[PDB]
Amino acid sequence: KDIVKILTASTTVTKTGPPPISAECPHNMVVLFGFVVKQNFWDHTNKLQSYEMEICESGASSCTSKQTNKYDVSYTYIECGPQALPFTEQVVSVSGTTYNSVKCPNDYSVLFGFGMATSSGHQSALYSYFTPCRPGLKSCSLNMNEHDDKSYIYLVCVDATIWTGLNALSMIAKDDLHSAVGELVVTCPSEGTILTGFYGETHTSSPYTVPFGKCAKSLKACSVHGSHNYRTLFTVALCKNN
Repeated sequence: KDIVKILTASTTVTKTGPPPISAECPHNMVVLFGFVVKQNFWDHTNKLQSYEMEICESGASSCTSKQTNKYDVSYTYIECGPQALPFTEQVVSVSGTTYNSVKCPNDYSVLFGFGMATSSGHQSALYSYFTPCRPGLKSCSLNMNEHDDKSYIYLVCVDATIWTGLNALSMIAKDDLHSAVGELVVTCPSEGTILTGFYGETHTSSPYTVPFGKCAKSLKACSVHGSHNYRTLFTVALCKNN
């Protein structure tokens, strides 16, 4: 079964906002995969206090977010297609030391995958950057710089003996740190076109005014648009090599 074929007729869905955010899915469509990112801001300095990251369950008409923990905004992304996928499992590993690395369960292979890094506390709150994981490999390494807090590697693992040609895919992730005082574009290698991805902005002070979205499919780049404690623009996507 060609995962390209079904990732083009799948339907990305993104949602940003404070509590409550559960991004939902179209008629009889189901969450193949996805993830949720929560930001938590001190009740006084209003600076950042922490990141959190969770998985959307397989076969659900909603990203069930799953809180009694305060959290002040959540960026949510789900790929939502017709059916749940067989032999496919999602993963988050988090770390604090230099390395952060993840193996795939039942010896699977990365289909989708990326690391985010942060540095919520020194005093440079959004050190938050982004890295790609390679389709095909069983791992995903990611060394973090120092005075980083935590690294969040999230990957969708497929059983590489039924999902074919993962070696034909590639993950792109560009980011750029905008100041606190003008655009961001990233394009596929090997003249590739997008399968699925997301584009957004994050802050270390957030007033609640919204900014987040999804990449367009069978196209060749992904684009954002800028809307101390400064804030970052990012783009993650996955490409097939044509």
